[PDB]
Amino acid sequence: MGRPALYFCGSIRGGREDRTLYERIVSRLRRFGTVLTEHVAAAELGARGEEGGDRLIHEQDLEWLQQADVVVAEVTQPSLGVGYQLGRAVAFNKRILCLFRPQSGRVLSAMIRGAADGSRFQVWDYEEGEVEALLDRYFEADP
Amino acid sequence: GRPALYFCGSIRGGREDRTLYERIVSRLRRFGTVLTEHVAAAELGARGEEAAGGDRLIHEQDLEWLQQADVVVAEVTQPSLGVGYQLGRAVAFNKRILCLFRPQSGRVLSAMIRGAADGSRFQVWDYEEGEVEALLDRYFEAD
Ligand SMILES: O=c1[nH]c(=O)n([C@H]2C[C@H](O)[C@@H](COP(=O)(O)O)O2)cc1CO
Ligand SMILES: O=c1[nH]c(=O)n([C@H]2C[C@H](O)[C@@H](COP(=O)(O)O)O2)cc1CO
Repeated sequence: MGRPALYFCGSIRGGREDRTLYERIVSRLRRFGTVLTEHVAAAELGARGEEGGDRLIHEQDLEWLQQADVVVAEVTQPSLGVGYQLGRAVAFNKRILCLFRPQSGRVLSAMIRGAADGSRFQVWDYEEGEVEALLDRYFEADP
Repeated sequence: GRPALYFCGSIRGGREDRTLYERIVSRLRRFGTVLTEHVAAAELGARGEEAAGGDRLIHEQDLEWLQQADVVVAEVTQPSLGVGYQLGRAVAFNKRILCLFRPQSGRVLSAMIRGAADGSRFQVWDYEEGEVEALLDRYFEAD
């Protein structure tokens, strides 16, 4: 193995607008580790949980979060679950990268933007076309 | 002294439910001090144009209040990264937590919030707008 465990977060029931970007992010993360949460980018997944109970979703996810070496979150779409994941991840002292798209026209949550602290919690603005180059930079410097 | 109460509600995730946040915060004052009462301000927008100095100040002040809180109450109908983040940090602090969700919104509540419920220290209650005060009364007779 020897692969870093990568834990990806992205809105599901908060909205699936950014699913194609999640796919691109997951695809590139695979270059630098094993993505525990590839399901978040699945095209079939809907925003009404139509594809086990939520308790199982929560418990399995928290198990993966505690395995993770790095947490990567696309935080452009407001999502309770993505925020919740990042909260638990901070409490676990996980290394965290958050990716936000200003082109969305939104202003990113101050609880995420304001959580940026040192190298362990970073928040990067990006345009859709540079997502792979930014993930390379991030993981080439801090694998 | 008086219980310290920590209310969570979407700001930059959208202010659609602001009137309900005002009703929740107002009723919560019957049971203690609402540390995060600013979340209910009617004039508050979703773009952070009201505060200067950066989001780091908001994150740090909030976490200070969260650590002071005796009870956490979150209205989780509007998807919000910040509300989710607050609940994640609060779960890590093992805070007593009540979330209130409105199924009449047409949304399906995040599995990370719904699935975080253990029926005791983390409770998630469905409600309709008219009864929010009655439910807060029902929760704080015991809390
Ligand atoms: O079915 C699910 N499976 C799942 O793993 N999640 C996790 C992974 C995502 O990063 C995050 C999305 O939360 P939300 O659905 O509130 O937008 O929660 C969320 C859901 C539905 O909330
Ligand atoms: O200016 C702010 N002040 C503030 O206290 N918050 C906290 C309290 C709210 O319960 C929660 C709302 O998060 P959000 O803005 O991402 O929807 O975060 C959030 C913001 C803006 O994100």
